[PDB]
Amino acid sequence: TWGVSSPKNVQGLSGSCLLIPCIFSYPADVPVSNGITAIWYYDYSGKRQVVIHSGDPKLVDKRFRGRAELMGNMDHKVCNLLLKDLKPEDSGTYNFRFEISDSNRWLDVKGTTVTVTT
Repeated sequence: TWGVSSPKNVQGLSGSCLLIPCIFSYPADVPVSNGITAIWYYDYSGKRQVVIHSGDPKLVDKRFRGRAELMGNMDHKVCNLLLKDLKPEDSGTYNFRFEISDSNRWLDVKGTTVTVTT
């Protein structure tokens, strides 16, 4: 079935790095050929900057370029997000989204709340 699962909360020591575990699933009858596009958003209902973008990393917002990384493997439906050099300002909500076909795309409504302390 369709869905994205990741912890409701994750802590992180400023300056260091944190890992947001994440997995996703979609129907088994959905065809796959051009792969699955992986995307991580930050503050979707606000600034909504692109944190990670498998299809075009050039699309990642300037603030996140170089400080994010997708540790997950798409063929295993793993979307583990790695945040390096954490910053207090990076505190907020991260929502994962993946794509396959024009209508077979999906953005997780839940999201993960990252808190970065000092």
